[PDB]
Amino acid sequence: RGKWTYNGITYEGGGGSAAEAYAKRIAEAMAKG
Repeated sequence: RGKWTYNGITYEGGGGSAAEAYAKRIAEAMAKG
């Protein structure tokens, strides 16, 4: 909710969670062939 500012770069995608840390990773596991 509202772009943030990390290093003078406006990020997108709602908001950045900390717990999602693992999620972002799982992002791969999710995918499969």
